[PDB]
Amino acid sequence: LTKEGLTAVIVGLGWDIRTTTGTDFDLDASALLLNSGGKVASDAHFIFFNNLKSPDGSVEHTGDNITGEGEGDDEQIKINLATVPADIEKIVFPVSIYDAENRQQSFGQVRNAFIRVVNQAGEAEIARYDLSEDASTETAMVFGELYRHGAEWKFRAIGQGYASGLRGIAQDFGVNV
Ligand SMILES: [Ca+2]
Ligand SMILES: [Ca+2]
Repeated sequence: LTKEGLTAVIVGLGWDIRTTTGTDFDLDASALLLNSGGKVASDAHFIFFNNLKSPDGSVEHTGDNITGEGEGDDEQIKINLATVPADIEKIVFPVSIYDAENRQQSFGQVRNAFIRVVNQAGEAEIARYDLSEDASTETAMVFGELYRHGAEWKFRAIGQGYASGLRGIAQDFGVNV
């Protein structure tokens, strides 16, 4: 009498604190909630360090970690798919290094950098990306997206790099930034 949908998910980003002297590694997890035209539903549907919750309340970022201090996921974005508004069709997950050009930083310099998505109904890992190893030369990437498939939600890994940083990503998806 049990049937069948992803309903609550957590995206987790972690990395290790820089051991050499120099500016810290400040990685950032973001989310963009898109409409059926692939555009952010409003500028406040870009969830990041300066906007930690969606207006609808379905997507919340737990807070900005600017060094990597702490084990496991250093930043998390919690998504309650049940309460995502109907107008939202996809939620895309960028990962970036803050101020990477000025700091001359890339994922390959950072130790044990990973991003993952966990199905909270049972803590099963859905997908992981090894940023240190597989996005070595990158400073910003789209990890993946949750998307509607009929009445349910699925995840799709994307793994696409962007040379123009988090701002460039935000621009492509129609954020006024
Ligand atoms: Ca951060
Ligand atoms: Ca850490």
